[PDB]
Amino acid sequence: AAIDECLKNAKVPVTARNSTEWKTDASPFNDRLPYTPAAIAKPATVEHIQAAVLCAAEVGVKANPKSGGHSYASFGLGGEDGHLVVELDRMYNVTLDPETHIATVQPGARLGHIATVLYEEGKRAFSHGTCPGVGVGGHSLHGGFGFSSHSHGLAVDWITSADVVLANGSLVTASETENPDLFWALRGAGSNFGIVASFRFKTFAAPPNVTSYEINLPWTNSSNVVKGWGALQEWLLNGGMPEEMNMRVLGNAFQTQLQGLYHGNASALKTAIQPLLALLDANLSSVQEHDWMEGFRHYAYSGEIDITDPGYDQSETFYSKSLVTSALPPDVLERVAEYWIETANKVRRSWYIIIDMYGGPNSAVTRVPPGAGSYAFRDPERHLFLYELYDRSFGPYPDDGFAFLDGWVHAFTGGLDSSDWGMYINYADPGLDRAEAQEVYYRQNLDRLRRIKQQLDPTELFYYPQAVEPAEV
Ligand SMILES: *Cc1cc2c(nc3c(=O)[nH]c(=O)nc-3n2C[C@H](O)[C@H](O)[C@H](O)COP(=O)(O)OP(=O)(O)OC[C@H]2O[C@@H](n3cnc4c(N)ncnc43)[C@H](O)[C@@H]2O)c(*)c1C
Ligand SMILES: *[C@@H]1O[C@H](CO)[C@@H](O[C@@H]2O[C@H](CO)[C@@H](O)[C@H](O)[C@H]2NC(C)=O)[C@H](O)[C@H]1NC(C)=O
Ligand SMILES: *[C@@H]1O[C@H](CO)[C@@H](O[C@@H]2O[C@H](CO)[C@@H](O)[C@H](O)[C@H]2NC(C)=O)[C@H](O)[C@H]1NC(C)=O
Ligand SMILES: *[C@@H]1O[C@H](CO)[C@@H](O)[C@H](O)[C@H]1NC(C)=O
Ligand SMILES: *[C@@H]1O[C@H](CO)[C@@H](O)[C@H](O)[C@H]1NC(C)=O
Ligand SMILES: *[C@@H]1O[C@H](CO)[C@@H](O)[C@H](O)[C@H]1NC(C)=O
Ligand SMILES: O[C@@H]1[C@@H](O)[C@@H](O)OC[C@H]1O
Ligand SMILES: O[C@@H]1[C@@H](O)[C@H](O)OC[C@H]1O
Ligand SMILES: O[C@@H]1[C@@H](O)[C@H](O)OC[C@H]1O
Ligand SMILES: O[C@@H]1[C@@H](O)[C@H](O)OC[C@H]1O
Repeated sequence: AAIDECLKNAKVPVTARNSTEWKTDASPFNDRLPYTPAAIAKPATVEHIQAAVLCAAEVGVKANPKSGGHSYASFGLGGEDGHLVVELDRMYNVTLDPETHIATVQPGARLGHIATVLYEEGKRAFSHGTCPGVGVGGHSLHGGFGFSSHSHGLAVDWITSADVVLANGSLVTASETENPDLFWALRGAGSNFGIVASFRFKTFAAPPNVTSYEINLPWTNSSNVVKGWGALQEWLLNGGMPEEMNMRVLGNAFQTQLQGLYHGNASALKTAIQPLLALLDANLSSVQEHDWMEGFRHYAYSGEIDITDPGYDQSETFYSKSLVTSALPPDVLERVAEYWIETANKVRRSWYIIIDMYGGPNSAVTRVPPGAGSYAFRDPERHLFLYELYDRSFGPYPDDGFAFLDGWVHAFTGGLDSSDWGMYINYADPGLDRAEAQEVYYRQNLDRLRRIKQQLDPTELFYYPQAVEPAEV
């Protein structure tokens, strides 16, 4: 087709439709949501990225970058058939400056590779998600929360600059002192404004020791959930969680527990966690001290950590939702708990809920000023919890299945004003229509995002079904 011929004349490497690598390059993380690209550009340099983008523009097809391919909605494939996919997985180099400790990171680098390089070379790190296979591209541009986030913020917070290919093939570098509107827009909604061709990340010195731990919670009836969660949110909201502690509730039908990573040794953790244990009347378990990389492997849930192989093909079949909420009124706790016990526990599929200890007075995430970036959820009291709701089938996902997580989210949102909840596009939920998605993902920052979108991508070359709409002018 015309896109193929354009790329060929432009000397852009591609994955041919009839090649073995098509299947690999085109394959979603979420097997529920395969899409067939118009074509797959396989850039080795920013020049190839520029050329691919221009080809899409000239030919008249949409284009999207695919970094790690982990979009829960397969938005790196375009979220529908027929886009040019700019597959970035051949560009995964990580360079660490020994002086400045600034890492130059190619946009197809996955988190496990980045973490390995930074640690092996200079015992450095930045704050990012768990999951070695996740691409830095989608992850860092929309937030990126992990077991260092209470201590050190989101992945997006470690970006110091980015080189970007715009919709018309122009190159720009975005930073606090250059293209500051774009730098703002990138840092929360970056899928909408161009293809980031290179990141620079600041780093922190990796702590010599981190301690993972668990606290099993007796959340087996509604009253226990309500009282437990009620205590937990009050503790968090009142500054109970120290900066070194990073923690979440993981719940499934068969067990509920807090899971933490404490940036310090086991004796320091025990002392730090005691007030919570007394409050919940609970016990610590599985206390394990680690070096930095072993801490990362602990929550990685993956054999391979330093992943760079283009054959990468981990996939699951699932539906997922997210939320960001304030503290929950007890009426909402009750509805959410009743849903958990009476509905979620009975669902005959592998589901889980994660409630991240996200905000509160000690969180690095919510110490970032409200004007710093387009990422919306920075208020230490209003943005207290981040949630992942995940509903996985082994075999085809049932078409009536969505009502399960949909109903659960309704139990929260029925009792919260729209100023007290949002959603998180790193757990992209294609159940939301375009209008709702923009609103819930970006909330108070949507209007400025729409203005920058009209300025940088007025033709919506980088369209996907939950992309920011250009402001009308
Ligand atoms: C599969 C998976 C996802 C996880 C895991 N753990 C996470 C965690 O511990 N914390 C989190 O906050 N998130 C976690 N996630 C979710 C991932 O954070 C999101 O799914 C990321 O958005 C995925 O990033 P990536 O793998 O790069 O996904 P893509 O599908 O390639 O892209 C998503 C989105 O971003 C755009 N995009 C990619 N690359 C670029 C560049 N270079 N420039 C602009 N825009 C880019 C894509 O077009 C698409 O829109 C654990 C697991 C197992
Ligand atoms: C990432 O880094 C490696 C080197 O660390 C680059 O490898 C070079 O590749 C070129 C051809 O592409 C060869 O001529 C050199 O011999 C390679 N050097 C080494 C030391 O192996 C690689 O090009 C870089 N990849 C990207 C995508 O930028
Ligand atoms: C490519 O797009 C960029 C961004 O939309 C254009 O650069 C802008 O040009 C306008 C009009 O001159 C200026 O007001 C903006 O300040 C520019 N923005 C930036 C970030 O530089 C650029 O003109 C476009 N190039 C072409 C050939 O159309
Ligand atoms: C602490 O970290 C060091 C490396 O920094 C590691 O070698 C050691 O085993 C760790 N200690 C424990 C108890 O895990
Ligand atoms: C819930 O379970 C606890 C035991 O964990 C029990 O004491 C309590 O009475 C139960 N509450 C209800 C309402 O069933
Ligand atoms: C644990 O860390 C503290 C610092 O918070 C330090 O004083 C103490 O020596 C450490 N304990 C061990 C066994 O390394
Ligand atoms: O509610 C129950 C759930 O919690 C789990 O134990 O599996 C059986 C279900 O009936
Ligand atoms: O463990 C992972 C969790 O950290 C992330 O939030 O969502 C995906 C899970 O696999
Ligand atoms: O460098 C910053 C760090 O000091 C803070 O803790 O988290 C946000 C980062 O941008
Ligand atoms: O029906 C919707 C489905 O098409 C989408 O993939 O996931 C959300 C569902 O509500």
